[PDB]
Amino acid sequence: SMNPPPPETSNPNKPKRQTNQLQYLLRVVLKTLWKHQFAWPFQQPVDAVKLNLPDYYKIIKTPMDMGTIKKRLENNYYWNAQECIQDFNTMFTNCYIYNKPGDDIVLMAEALEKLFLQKINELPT
Ligand SMILES: Cc1nnc2ccc(N3CCC(C(=O)NCCCN4CCN(c5cccc(Cl)c5)CC4)CC3)nn12
Repeated sequence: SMNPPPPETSNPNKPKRQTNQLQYLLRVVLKTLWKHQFAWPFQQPVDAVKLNLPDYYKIIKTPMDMGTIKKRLENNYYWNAQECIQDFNTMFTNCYIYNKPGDDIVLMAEALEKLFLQKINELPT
């Protein structure tokens, strides 16, 4: 099976704005995660064809990745900083749903999540 289409990253019919918190999420939170040694499996959508994960999209129905998150932040897709935070937590959660405890991939997610939460705890008002 092919992969599914990637999540939406721009919508004409969705209102759009810029916030202080949305800047921190891009300029601080995404940047820091993006440069982490274990960030690479999360920088684009799960390619089940390339990675030979034939059931990935049978089990995961709400895919998300940092690649999408970046695009969404750059095209002003988000209205609320809460929407963006939900996207990160979806990404992490999918990992933990699909994979077993201790698989390499889970350890790489858990390392990034630790860092995510550290940065989210210093989000501005
Ligand atoms: C995204 C995503 N969601 N589910 C999956 C399943 C596989 C998958 N890939 C992409 C990455 C592949 C993988 O696990 N590669 C890891 C390389 C091996 N390293 C081994 C050592 N390592 C590591 C990471 C965290 C803690 C510790 Cl101690 C060592 C870093 C990772 C397996 C195939 N991506 N994925």
